[PDB]
Amino acid sequence: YFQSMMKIRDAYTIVTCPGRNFVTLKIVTESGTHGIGDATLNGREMAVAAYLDEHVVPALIGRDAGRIEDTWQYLYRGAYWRRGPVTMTAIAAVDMALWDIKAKAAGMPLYQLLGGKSRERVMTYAHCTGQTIEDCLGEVARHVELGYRAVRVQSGVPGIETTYGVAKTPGERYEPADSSLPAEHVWSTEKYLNHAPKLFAAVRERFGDDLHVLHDVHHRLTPIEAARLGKAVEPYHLFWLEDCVPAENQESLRLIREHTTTPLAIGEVFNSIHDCRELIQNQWIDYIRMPLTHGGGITAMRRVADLASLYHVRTGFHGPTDLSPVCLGAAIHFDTWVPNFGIQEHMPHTDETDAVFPHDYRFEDGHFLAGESPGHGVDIDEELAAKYPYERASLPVNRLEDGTLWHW
Amino acid sequence: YFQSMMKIRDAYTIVTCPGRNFVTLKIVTESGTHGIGDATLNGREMAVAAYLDEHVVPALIGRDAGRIEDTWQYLYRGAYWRRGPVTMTAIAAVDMALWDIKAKAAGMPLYQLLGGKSRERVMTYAHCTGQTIEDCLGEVARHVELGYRAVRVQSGVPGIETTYGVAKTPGERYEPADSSLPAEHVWSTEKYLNHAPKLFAAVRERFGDDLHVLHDVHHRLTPIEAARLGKAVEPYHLFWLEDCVPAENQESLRLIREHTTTPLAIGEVFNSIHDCRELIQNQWIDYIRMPLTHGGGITAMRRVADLASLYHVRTGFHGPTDLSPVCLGAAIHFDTWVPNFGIQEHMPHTDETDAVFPHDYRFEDGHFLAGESPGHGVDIDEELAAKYPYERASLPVNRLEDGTLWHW
Amino acid sequence: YFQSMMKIRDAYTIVTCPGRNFVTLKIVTESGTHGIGDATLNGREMAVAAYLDEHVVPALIGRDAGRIEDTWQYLYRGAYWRRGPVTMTAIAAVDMALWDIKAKAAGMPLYQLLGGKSRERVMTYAHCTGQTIEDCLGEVARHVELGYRAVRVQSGVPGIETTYGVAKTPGERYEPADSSLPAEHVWSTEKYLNHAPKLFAAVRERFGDDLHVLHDVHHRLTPIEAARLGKAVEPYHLFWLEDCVPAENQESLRLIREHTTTPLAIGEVFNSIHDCRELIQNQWIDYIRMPLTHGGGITAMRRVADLASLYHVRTGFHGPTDLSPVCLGAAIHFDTWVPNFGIQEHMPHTDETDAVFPHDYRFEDGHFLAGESPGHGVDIDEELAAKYPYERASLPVNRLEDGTLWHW
Amino acid sequence: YFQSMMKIRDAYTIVTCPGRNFVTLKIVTESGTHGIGDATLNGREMAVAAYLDEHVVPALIGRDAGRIEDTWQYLYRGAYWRRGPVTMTAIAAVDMALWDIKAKAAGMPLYQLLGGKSRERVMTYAHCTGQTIEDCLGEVARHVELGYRAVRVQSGVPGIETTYGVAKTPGERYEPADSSLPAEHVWSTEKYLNHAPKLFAAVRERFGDDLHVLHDVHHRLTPIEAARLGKAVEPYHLFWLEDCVPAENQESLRLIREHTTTPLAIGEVFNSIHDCRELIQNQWIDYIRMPLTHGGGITAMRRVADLASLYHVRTGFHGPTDLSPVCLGAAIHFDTWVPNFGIQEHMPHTDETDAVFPHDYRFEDGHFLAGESPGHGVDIDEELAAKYPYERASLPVNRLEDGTLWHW
Ligand SMILES: [Cl-]
Ligand SMILES: [Cl-]
Ligand code: NA
Ligand code: NA
Ligand code: NA
Ligand code: NA
Repeated sequence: YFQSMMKIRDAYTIVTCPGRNFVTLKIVTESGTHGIGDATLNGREMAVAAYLDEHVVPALIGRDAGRIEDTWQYLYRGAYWRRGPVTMTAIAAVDMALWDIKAKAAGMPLYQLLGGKSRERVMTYAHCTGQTIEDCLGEVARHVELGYRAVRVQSGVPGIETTYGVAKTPGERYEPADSSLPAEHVWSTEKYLNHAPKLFAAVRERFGDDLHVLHDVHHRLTPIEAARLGKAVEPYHLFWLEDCVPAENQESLRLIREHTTTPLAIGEVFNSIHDCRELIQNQWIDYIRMPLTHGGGITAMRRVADLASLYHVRTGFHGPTDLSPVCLGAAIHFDTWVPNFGIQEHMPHTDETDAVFPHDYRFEDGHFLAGESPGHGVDIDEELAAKYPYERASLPVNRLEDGTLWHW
Repeated sequence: YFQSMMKIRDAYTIVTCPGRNFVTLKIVTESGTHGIGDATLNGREMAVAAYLDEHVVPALIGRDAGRIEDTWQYLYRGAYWRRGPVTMTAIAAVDMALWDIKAKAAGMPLYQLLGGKSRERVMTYAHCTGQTIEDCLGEVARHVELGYRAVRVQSGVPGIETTYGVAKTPGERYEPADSSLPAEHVWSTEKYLNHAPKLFAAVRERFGDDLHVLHDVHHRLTPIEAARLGKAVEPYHLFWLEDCVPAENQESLRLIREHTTTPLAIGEVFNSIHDCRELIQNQWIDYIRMPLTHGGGITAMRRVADLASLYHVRTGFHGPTDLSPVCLGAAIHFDTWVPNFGIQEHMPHTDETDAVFPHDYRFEDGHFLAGESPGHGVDIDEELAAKYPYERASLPVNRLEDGTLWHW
Repeated sequence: YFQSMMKIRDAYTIVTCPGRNFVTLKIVTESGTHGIGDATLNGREMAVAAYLDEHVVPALIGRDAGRIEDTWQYLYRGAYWRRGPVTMTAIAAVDMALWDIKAKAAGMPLYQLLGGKSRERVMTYAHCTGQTIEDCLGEVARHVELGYRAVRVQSGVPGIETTYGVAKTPGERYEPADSSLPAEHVWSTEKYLNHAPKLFAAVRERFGDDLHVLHDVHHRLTPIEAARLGKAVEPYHLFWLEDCVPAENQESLRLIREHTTTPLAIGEVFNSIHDCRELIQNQWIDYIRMPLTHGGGITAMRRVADLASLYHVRTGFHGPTDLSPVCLGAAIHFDTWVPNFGIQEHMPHTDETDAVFPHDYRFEDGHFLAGESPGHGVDIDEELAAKYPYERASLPVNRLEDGTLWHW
Repeated sequence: YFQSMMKIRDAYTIVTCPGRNFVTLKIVTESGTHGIGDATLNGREMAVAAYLDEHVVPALIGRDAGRIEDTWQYLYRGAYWRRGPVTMTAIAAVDMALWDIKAKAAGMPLYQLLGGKSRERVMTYAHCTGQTIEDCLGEVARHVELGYRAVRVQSGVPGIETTYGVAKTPGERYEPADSSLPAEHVWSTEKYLNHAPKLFAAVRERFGDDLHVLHDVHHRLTPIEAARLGKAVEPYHLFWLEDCVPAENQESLRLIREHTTTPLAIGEVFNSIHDCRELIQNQWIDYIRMPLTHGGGITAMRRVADLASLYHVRTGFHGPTDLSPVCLGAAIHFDTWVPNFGIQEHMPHTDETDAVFPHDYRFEDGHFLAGESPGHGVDIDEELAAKYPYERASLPVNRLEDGTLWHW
């Protein structure tokens, strides 16, 4: 009976823009029980939608939803063309939806299914950003009042019009995919390297040593430049220095690790354990940032987290607005169970987004609390979602001062 | 309500000898739901019984049985003294019992909880043993008739009174822990190395190429000797050559791997991922043999299997009579889910043992079929168990012809 | 004037099924000169179509088509999510179209633009397949008569219903994407390993030593199994043994290379130099198989070929029916220039496909001859393409005899 | 027709001394279209002239000038004796001339042929030199006024009569090949190591942090001495520290890289990718300095630049007066296309030299702008060249204070 009940009756995607674009996969079993999974890939959303709609969804009909592992392998190996952002996001969406269903069928919140809670709450960090160091400091003050124990700090660089994590116009909400076609930013590494240490010095001067302070380099340096920055910020004891260098070549982290004791984080642009196996095994990083939606879902990320744990590496899930509350809820469940949890990024969604994706995770005093509802605790209001049609938005590109297409 | 229901009400060990010694841990929740886990460590049984009774059991009372991960870490890290056969067997017993409870609470057979089935049945191998090559061949014929697709072959060595996997007296059941104090066997490596290839040649001559043929070297060689044996048996295409050399020093496998393409298996004497991380990552073995009871249970073995999968290594759980049907049932569930399954060893328990541990796993046509009952599908009949009091039995020791204490 | 003339006026995809699905990108400059690039990703075609239509195409309008390098980096880095089959196929399509335009603007066939011809013709291999070894031998005889100097041989395995490269029904054309949803094949490694050497032995017996003989293992083995096969086929001196093992973990090739001198080829499932940098630098392969359409186009594949050349590795472009004549024409141009050319796969397209994509490359006496028309020498007949609507077709999946989802 | 037109009609060298010696190769096709390439090897000029005149030129007559790759391999492999400064400079001259012809035939400036522009202008550095630190500072001030964003600084060492990059007599133009036979300089490493940091400290004090500051160690240190210097100048954040140690043994860079985060540049004395493959792959340098004339031309340097790009290494072409405007023009084209451009050295030629080699590259506000004329945009006025006969000039040698022949 349970098998017939777990047979997939229907599966389909939902595309909505309640503040920004989200793509969601819904899987409905013969029992009526459904699961949903995040399928949002910022700036390439419709590639994943088509991957799902045309190629994956039709193969899901009639399958046993209880066979999570088999389905993961069927889609991963069966695609023939393996790994990649579009590929692994589609697989993650299916996987997340199937774990949602399994937890509902078991009558348990997801964290219970994974092995139970390892912690009573989930520490987060907030994005503190400003045009000037002082503007950023004001935001740090604000978030400490909200109870955040950890903050990521980003401020504008003098001589540079636009830099990562800083809004074009003060007060306004930072949402990077801000244009139909990519905005074009200009970059100077040398000016940034001379300025960045001043920001952390100021944070420590005003806020002291107890605050966890994070910084995202956002792919812009070469290894020896990142080594230099790491050394320069050692006195400020950062929680992490993130995305120092593009790391398709994983050996790129070696020179940084050999030259600094500033902790390193990487991985939000990764989608496979094969993108980071060497980074982990060689102890070149301290935190792995690959999130559920882009990293092949729960099934794959359990394996990544477990590999990390052998080398003292901790989880630091990417948590921007462009991963939906479906991912965030599942992530908080995962974060609640995983032994080697590090931190959870929190970039709050719009009220409109929260309304479209009702959920039972809570934020209190700087931390997340996992929901107790069976499933990952998130759902989608299809009627409300239909009120916000897709609107194309691309991520910016970054060029050097001479026009060289660089890393954003 | 569910939390109060999952609080541990009672926990205790049961020691029974229905043909041979088994130690079992039972954990009972406030709800009345119980779980059991195998705690049998052959020839050192009472060390684990005491580890549990005096040190672990009292700390379990009042704990939330749903917190599998936290309990595993609490016992593993909290012991202060980490790893080891007594230590990890006690932890495995707790872990297996807690997964049993979790599956019962979820109303699912264990394999469903792990991620669902990856296969429709679980291939096994049988022990085919004989005094002479011909005696062994008779046993191979017999087991093929029973539907086994895979056989482990062991035969006596001329000039050697006693060798591994061969009974002292024909027909009689091989049960290695055959004496109160250790029996003393005599060994000659050179005679074995000259004889062993003749056994495999004979198996191939009589049975052809389709049969999977396994052999256990049982720790007796040095690396270059195992390399020689591996090369000599290449024409017979063994499924694996197992336990070639003692491997506390994991580098011991290197020379074998560099010199032969005969597949290698190791790990029944291991208890930690730290015993085999390097063997796996360096691709020095093809099959990892560490079983649930001795390898820290489901929680730990999922991590071992997942690490193995990155390097094409497959599972080959040790499955002797000295792991109870509790372990075997849990193993069959694990085997049913795990993507990188290789084979399951089958050394059938006595009828008396099967009666003491009722179970829902089935053997059909050379394969195991996972049970469908919630839990791992095994229980223990305490009243029947009480009829078979513990009887001390030790594993043999092996000496060279000059009296040197060697490896059994 | 030339700049205004090279400004992109229009860009769009064309989807057609003249025997099987192809997706093509067309870019039209203000001058009227257009270029086309292959964007076909077998079994996931619409993912690439959407990636292009919704995200890439709109950003191409108004760009200078002459800026090939800048565009490649703009799309590769600017996507933020880097590498992957959908991603790199879209980029390849743009790149191929821009090189087509550049060659037309220069009034030269593509090979001239790349550095001129290094050879007078391009050696190919044909697919020789059969149910039995004898059936395969008949096909070898047939293709030798056509002038092929090199043949890939595949035959059915006894005890196995379906194997790679062998049609379900004799005589009929092998086209793997044969079903709307994936067909399900069954596999036995052990039966294949025992049979495969017999095929090569028979080819050498009937055809002698001068013929180049290739074989595709098609991802089905573990490293030590591939090592065994490599050793077993050494006496038959294969041109290559292809795709021995799945290689997301590039270290997977190490054991094979250490144990056999049979030449190794890999890479048709790769899309990035980062998928194979280590395979090349460690000299673990002899031929790199990644083709233009899937490997990021001319711009990226020049870099891959050049890296290969430092380590004596040669090109062996994947050339199945599911890369369009657009790719094949561009490939023949590339093959004509590249110093370290190895061989070009030839799986002839249908007449209907050849009609839809008129081209000036020629096949004569077992070899390709590059076209002399400016561009890569291929075009698309949009009117004729419109007569063959898309029809969904997926690649098969492969399961072991126990049902384990394996590698097809 | 195009083939007959591209057949080489004539080829010859031109030797001229309009301020210093240059050797140029001219290749004339049947169409009348010609190309030129730089063949200048400072202090050994006539070795290359003879290599070309007697051995290469006669083999060029009748060849198809369009076959750039084939010609490169024909000369590189066909020489039998491979690599080396005389050898690779001759090959570069041919290669540069053939790319000039190809671009003219395509009706495009060279950068368009290479893949189009990656940047709008090419950043340079100037040589700022002085007897004293103050003299050097005056030159820095002067060049900043001219718009240079980057300066190389060299000053005399107290207790040392002569050092690299400093003229014997103030104001006068530095042209190292200053004598018929080698001048003999005296060197003290210890005095230099104690003085050099004072120069950079002074530059930072007077000019601040925005200026890019470079320094050429010019081969004089051992690895641990260079490590010491690198560490000592970290506070001054140099753009690069160049040629720290002689690097025929590429491992020489290891100790420097392990001990300092000052960026490293090397390669002006190299002529082959085989001189620097390991330096690049091990990430021991940040900038590769090998230029077109000495590094086998465009064909070879594209491959070097591409290898560098995999490891974040950028181009920093050697650009002294002893590479002719032919090389500089080709270099600016290359610099305009190459993604991983770092900087272009600018040591301005004499007016007489500029007159002999008319060109369309421009210098504006510290940067080069590529020409737009088909070809590399440089030509040679043979009539004017004939007015300046060759005059032998050798590079200096450097001895330690005890007379030991050292590295200049
Ligand atoms: Cl112990
Ligand atoms: Cl992808
Ligand atoms: Na980041
Ligand atoms: Na064993
Ligand atoms: Na293949
Ligand atoms: Na230098």
